[PDB]
Amino acid sequence: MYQLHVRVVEAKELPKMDTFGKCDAFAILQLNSSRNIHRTKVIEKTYTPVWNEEFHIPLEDVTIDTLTVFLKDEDKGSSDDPISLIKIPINQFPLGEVVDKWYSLIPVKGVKKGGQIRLTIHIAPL
Repeated sequence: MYQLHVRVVEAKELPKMDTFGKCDAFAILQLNSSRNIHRTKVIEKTYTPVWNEEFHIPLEDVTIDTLTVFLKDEDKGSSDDPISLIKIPINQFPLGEVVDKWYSLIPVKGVKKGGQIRLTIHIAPL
């Protein structure tokens, strides 16, 4: 069994999600379609949030598992609007190696750009 170490470092080139603001972005990490998800804090009113938050996620299968990274906007009412997401195959990470990379997110319908998110990932024995 293995564990996924994911640092949600920062994002840039986010879309404007507020008429008079910028973006109030947070990230959500989901492995496969697991009920267990992980979430960053919101960074208010910025296009270049830095969270620098590390997460540990138990893995089921280092070859077929997927990490979905969602970017969402903290809106002012009862709900948060989706921004974008990317689905990252875990098989692209060689065991033990640290990979620090930017990822282009795919925007949802009606959002003009998805942004880029920087993640540092390594697979480690439990």
